[PDB]
Amino acid sequence: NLIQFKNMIQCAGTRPWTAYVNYGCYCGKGGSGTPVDELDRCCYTHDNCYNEAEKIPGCNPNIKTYSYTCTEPNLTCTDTADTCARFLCNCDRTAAICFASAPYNSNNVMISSSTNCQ
Ligand SMILES: [Ca+2]
Repeated sequence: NLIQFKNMIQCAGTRPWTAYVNYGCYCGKGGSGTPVDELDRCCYTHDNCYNEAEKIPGCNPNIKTYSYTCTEPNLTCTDTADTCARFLCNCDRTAAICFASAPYNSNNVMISSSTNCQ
């Protein structure tokens, strides 16, 4: 669930989802080339993760609503029976934590056309 993902972001970190709407080569719609930094790699993994999520029967990363708890700055995925929800919550929680731990080089903000994003 895209809504849950952005709420899962401010739980683990300080930067809201808007800080990431367009950063590096992979944060934001689609993605190409090689990640530029640690954060961009966070996004790179998240995408490959959603791509994986689609290989799960009746599993759509945008709409699927999972279960999780936030004891700031702690995230916990409670699902264990529902694979999609489990796997999907996993993708988001990983990304959210990754984002908060990674640095934010405002320089790599909006370089989608630079030679770096092959
Ligand atoms: Ca992306």
